[PDB]
Amino acid sequence: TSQVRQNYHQDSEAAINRQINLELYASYVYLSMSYYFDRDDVALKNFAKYFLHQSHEEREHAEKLMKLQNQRGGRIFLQDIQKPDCDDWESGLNAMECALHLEKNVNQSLLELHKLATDKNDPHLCDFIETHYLNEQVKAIKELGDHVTNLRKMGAPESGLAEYLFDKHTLG
Amino acid sequence: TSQVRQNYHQDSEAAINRQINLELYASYVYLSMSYYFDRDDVALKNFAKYFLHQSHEEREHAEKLMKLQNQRGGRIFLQDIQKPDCDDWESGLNAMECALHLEKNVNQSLLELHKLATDKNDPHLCDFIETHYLNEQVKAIKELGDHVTNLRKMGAPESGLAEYLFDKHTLG
Amino acid sequence: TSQVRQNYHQDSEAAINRQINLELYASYVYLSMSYYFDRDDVALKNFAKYFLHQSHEEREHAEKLMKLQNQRGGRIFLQDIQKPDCDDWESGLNAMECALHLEKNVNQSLLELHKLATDKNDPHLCDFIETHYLNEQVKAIKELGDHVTNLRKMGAPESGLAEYLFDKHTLG
Amino acid sequence: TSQVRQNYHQDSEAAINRQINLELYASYVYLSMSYYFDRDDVALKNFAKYFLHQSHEEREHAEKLMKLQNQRGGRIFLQDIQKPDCDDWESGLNAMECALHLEKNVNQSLLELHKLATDKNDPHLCDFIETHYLNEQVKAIKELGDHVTNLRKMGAPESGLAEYLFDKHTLG
Amino acid sequence: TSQVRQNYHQDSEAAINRQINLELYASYVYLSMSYYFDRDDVALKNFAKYFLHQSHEEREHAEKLMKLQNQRGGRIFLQDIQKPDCDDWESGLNAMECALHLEKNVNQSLLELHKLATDKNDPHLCDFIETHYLNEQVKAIKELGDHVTNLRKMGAPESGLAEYLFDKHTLG
Amino acid sequence: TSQVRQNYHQDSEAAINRQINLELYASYVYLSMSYYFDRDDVALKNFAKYFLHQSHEEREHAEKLMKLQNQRGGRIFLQDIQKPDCDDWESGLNAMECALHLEKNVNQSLLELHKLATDKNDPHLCDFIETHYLNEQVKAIKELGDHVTNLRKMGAPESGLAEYLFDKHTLG
Ligand SMILES: [Ca+2]
Ligand SMILES: [Ca+2]
Ligand SMILES: [Ca+2]
Ligand SMILES: [Ca+2]
Ligand SMILES: [Ca+2]
Ligand SMILES: [Ca+2]
Ligand SMILES: [Ca+2]
Ligand SMILES: [Ca+2]
Ligand SMILES: [Fe+3]
Ligand SMILES: [Fe+3]
Ligand SMILES: [Fe+3]
Ligand SMILES: [Fe+3]
Ligand SMILES: [Fe+3]
Ligand SMILES: [Fe+3]
Ligand SMILES: [Fe+3]
Ligand SMILES: [Fe+3]
Ligand SMILES: [Fe+3]
Ligand SMILES: [Fe+3]
Ligand SMILES: [Fe+3]
Ligand SMILES: [Fe+3]
Ligand SMILES: [Fe+3]
Ligand SMILES: [Fe+3]
Ligand SMILES: [Fe+3]
Ligand SMILES: [Fe+3]
Ligand SMILES: [Fe+3]
Ligand SMILES: [Fe+3]
Repeated sequence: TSQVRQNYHQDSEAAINRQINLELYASYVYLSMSYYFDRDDVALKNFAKYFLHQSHEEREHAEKLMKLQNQRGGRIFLQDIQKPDCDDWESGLNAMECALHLEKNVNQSLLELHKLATDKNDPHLCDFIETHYLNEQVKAIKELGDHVTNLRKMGAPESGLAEYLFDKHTLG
Repeated sequence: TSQVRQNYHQDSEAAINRQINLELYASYVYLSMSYYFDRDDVALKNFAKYFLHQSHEEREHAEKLMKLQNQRGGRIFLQDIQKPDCDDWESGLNAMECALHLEKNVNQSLLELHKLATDKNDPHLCDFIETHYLNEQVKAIKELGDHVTNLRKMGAPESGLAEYLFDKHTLG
Repeated sequence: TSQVRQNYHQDSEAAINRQINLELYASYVYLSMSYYFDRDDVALKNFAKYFLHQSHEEREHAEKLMKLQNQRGGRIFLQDIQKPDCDDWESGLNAMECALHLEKNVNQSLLELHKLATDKNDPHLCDFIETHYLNEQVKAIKELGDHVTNLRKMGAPESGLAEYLFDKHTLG
Repeated sequence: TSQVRQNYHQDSEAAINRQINLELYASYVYLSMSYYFDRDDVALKNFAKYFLHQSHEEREHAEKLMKLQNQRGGRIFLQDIQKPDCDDWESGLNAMECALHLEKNVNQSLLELHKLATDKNDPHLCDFIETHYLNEQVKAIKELGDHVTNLRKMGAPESGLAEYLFDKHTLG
Repeated sequence: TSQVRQNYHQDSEAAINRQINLELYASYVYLSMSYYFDRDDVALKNFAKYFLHQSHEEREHAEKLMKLQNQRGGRIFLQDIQKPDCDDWESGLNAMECALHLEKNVNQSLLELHKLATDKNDPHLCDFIETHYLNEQVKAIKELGDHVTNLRKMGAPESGLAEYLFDKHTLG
Repeated sequence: TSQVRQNYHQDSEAAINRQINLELYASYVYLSMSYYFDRDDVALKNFAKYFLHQSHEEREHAEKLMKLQNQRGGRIFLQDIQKPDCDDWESGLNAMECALHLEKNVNQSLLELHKLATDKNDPHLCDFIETHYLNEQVKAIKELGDHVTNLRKMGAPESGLAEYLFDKHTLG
């Protein structure tokens, strides 16, 4: 047992390790989406930048969980990072809809992590989740909802003009 | 024979002279396209700037081949610069499609030049082509593909609104 | 077939996709090594920074291959990123030795990629590999060899004083 | 007929198109002369710069005529650019003498263009020629005459010392 | 065998060691030429500076090959540096002609080195030669040809006025 | 006989020529030592810098003797530069000990040169040696003695920790 470990339940340590893999997976999903929009037959360069930025942020989220695991005296155990669900993401609106779905799934896992930390009376882990993850997830979900709404209202995905102008005026 | 000539095959010298004429021709094609978009009944001023810039670049490419010919001790032999295929380039999308076609033909000629230099064991000429021409061609072709894709998706060429907005937001 | 594809063999496209996964894996290995040295019972903070930097570089290498795949008109196909071989990397010297081994394996795969591009007469892909990958690999391998040599000569891994001072004076 | 066309005779439009080709040809002649002096067995680097600058200026003159053609509502029709008369220009003095001859021929064509515009009562085209072309031609011819005179008086072309010092002290 | 050595043939290692000695020899030749022009009965101070600069560059070329030898895990083996062919270099034109001859011999050895690296499928060594040596040699040979041409045309070596003015206006 | 020669004995001229070769040899020895410490299995980067700097200084010393030879109206006669005694210099302490030995041998030759100039009543050559060489040699020998002393006292060469820390704290 680690000389620094205090009030850190084995279930919490394992759930943090599962959260680490989920953030790496989400980073990988966003990376896949980014270079889809870099294709010569898709060619939405700000969609590609937007998702690449989201990819780097998710990987930063994963590294902060790895730091937290070591701060509390747990041990990081890494798993395979699963390849994303699709190779072809269809359209800008479809990608935005899949990102919304992904962020709500990450949010669900974070809420279950908070429930477990509360059940194990770990207020430091509760505050860690609240300070660095919960409002970031709410903000991301609201922003992705806004984007989906505007794209639908503009006439995406049938209107290629809509996705072109959204890429210019909202993501540029 | 020139006091500087070394490991420079007569076939290479002749192929460089053919490449010089092809770059001048491509410069001329882009010049023709540029002032088509300067017509009062076409009036896409950023299409005109885009192709004028491409015209000057191609002529710079030709001058660097002329410098290389003299660097290796060959002798420049110039030919007529053929007038371009069309006087009327139809639309922004059609011009972009003809430029893509032209750049792939220039790229094909450069690859045959690289094959010949490899067959004649001229590593200096091989590296010259690779450093200054091959990735520039790949970048140009990818960018022209992107442009063609966006214009088609926007509804060009029937939509004059699409070509107007592309001129503003991508080429401006 | 992509409007930009030219002189890009199907075998090359597939090998680039394999190289993309290998660089992501190496990024993951370095990430694992980094947070090993962040453990409270290891506590070599510059070893941790060194490997975290290597992790980010490898992921940049992967993204440049993804950009190249799209530049040539191939299609990125992603695979699972395998979890690294070890969870516990033993010591600073052992980690450096595993990194040396990993970089030589990445280098071997890059050389086989160059052989294939030469066999398919793809000079653009040959120069891409040479310009961005081959000398970077040689430099990394030489630097990791230097580090392994100094650590061994200092008396690592039995001397914890050696790894402490190496962390301060070479990696700090 | 173009919505902007006014007081622009069909003969003027055709003569402008002929002037456009003559300026492109003169640009090509100067380009050929420039890289002659870049040869390792000629090696007069300021002669080469002088003629390269003249080459770029002539091409700017051609582009301003293309702009004028569109400003008046005519239609540009391009022709082949004929390869220059010589491949080998003999000496610095001989090149200067051929440039003088070429500029006087361009000047003659411009004066016939002015006569035609006067005969067709096109004062805008008359002033265009006078403002941008006539005094530029007179200045170029006077400067080329000066150069020919100094080179002859110095003992060119038999004196290679004369052409060396002229390149240094007048063109450098 | 070195822990860093990979894909580095014994023949390549030996040829690099021969190239190292050839660059040191050329550095020595240029050093000898430099101080010839520093003699009170020769007294061409810019000829002396020009060749001293070339001497330092060649020694930098030798040191970069020594660095490359260690980067690839070969072992440097040094040989005597032979004294140059002449003690008395006759005239500025004669020295320039001997330098041209020397640079073409160095270039020949570099091309044979590139052939060997290609025959041993060492793309890293091929690119090393191309990036740092081949175009530098072509540039040096072209510049020395230019100098020889101007000196001959000026009337060197019988005209001591020509070598005086070349020293002032080209090398000063 | 040179128009500038005055009070310059033939024996002095010959001894200066021998001193020129000895300084070039010492420059070569230091160059060899430098890249020994650049080896991946030695890897003392400040030892390598220290000896490379000493290499450049010795070559500057040789060039100042060549300038002096011409200043006095003697004639430089160059000899082969002998390859250094060892290819493998064993350790940092062994290299420092060989450098000390080499500098004392160079110093001995300089003192014999001063004796000869005194015997030939050449006060200008006596002062040249004293101003530029004698105290530089004494300083170099004292500094190399200091280094040898510290390395021995630290436990070099058996202690690889000592050579590592000396490289960091004294030569870095
Ligand atoms: Ca799967
Ligand atoms: Ca025709
Ligand atoms: Ca596994
Ligand atoms: Ca290359
Ligand atoms: Ca003809
Ligand atoms: Ca007027
Ligand atoms: Ca000899
Ligand atoms: Ca010997
Ligand atoms: Fe997240
Ligand atoms: Fe899987
Ligand atoms: Fe998020
Ligand atoms: Fe081009
Ligand atoms: Fe024709
Ligand atoms: Fe191009
Ligand atoms: Fe990598
Ligand atoms: Fe697995
Ligand atoms: Fe690497
Ligand atoms: Fe003109
Ligand atoms: Fe013709
Ligand atoms: Fe003019
Ligand atoms: Fe060299
Ligand atoms: Fe000898
Ligand atoms: Fe050189
Ligand atoms: Fe010395
Ligand atoms: Fe010997
Ligand atoms: Fe010294």
